[PDB]
Amino acid sequence: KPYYDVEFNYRLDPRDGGDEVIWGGTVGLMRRKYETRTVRINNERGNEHNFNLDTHGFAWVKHKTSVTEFADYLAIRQGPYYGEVAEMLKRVTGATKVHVIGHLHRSLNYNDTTEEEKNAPDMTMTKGQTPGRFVHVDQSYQGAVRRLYLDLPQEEARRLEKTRWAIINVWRPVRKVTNEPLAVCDARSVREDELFNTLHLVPMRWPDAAPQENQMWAVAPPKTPTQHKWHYVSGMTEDEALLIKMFDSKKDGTARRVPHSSFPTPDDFGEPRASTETRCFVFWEDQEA
Ligand SMILES: [Cu+2]
Repeated sequence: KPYYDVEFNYRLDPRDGGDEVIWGGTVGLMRRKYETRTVRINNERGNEHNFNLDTHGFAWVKHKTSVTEFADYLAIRQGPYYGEVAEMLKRVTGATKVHVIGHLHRSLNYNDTTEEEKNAPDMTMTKGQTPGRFVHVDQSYQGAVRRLYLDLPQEEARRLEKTRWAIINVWRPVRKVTNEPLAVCDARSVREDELFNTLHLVPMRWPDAAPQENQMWAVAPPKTPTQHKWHYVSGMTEDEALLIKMFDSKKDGTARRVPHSSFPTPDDFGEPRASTETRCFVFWEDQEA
């Protein structure tokens, strides 16, 4: 199939009853009201090579992992996965340094979890993670700088900030994707004025810790199905990776931030999609910030 036309969840402005906060990981977020717009998502299977991190802000690569068990967070963190991703991402970006910080495992079906969690209070967390079915970038420009100075030692962050740096997510499915694929939006098809600084809060270890804080970009709805240039690749497997630029310090033409969203298709079948996304800092220490 060459494309789908599907409903996407975009920003509801507070003056029309929109919330200020994304309560990431919670049952409530699945009941959040949005500005829904139908958008066209173009299938790029057979045409991956025409997308790259500099122009569009994303790239599909051939890359195998020796890891098949993503359920144990600590086991992922202590194994070879992070080093695998770092070596690959260093080679694709021509970077001088790559720091792999963390990952998120996704394995819950959105529809099934909606049905399962009907009696769950809003701020209760799901038993694992749903697909990210809303249009966002993981870090704002401010969010990107917060993440640098919290995930790196302060002295390194001060130094590396002086040279070009980016945040890139590496998205890999556990097995062939036959439901709820991930869509990525051409960085150039969204304008600065459509981007809105939005608190993302995750109530981990409530009540012993304050929710984990991030500053993401929410996105204003388009006026047309094709104004935002949406893209996915069908049947993506564990032998493939999607690199998504959340942030780049470069202020020339270079793609700086990619709105992404999961979406259901009418052809969805099989076991719930599962994926991991690993958040990486990329450094070119031989380049102006
Ligand atoms: Cu995301």
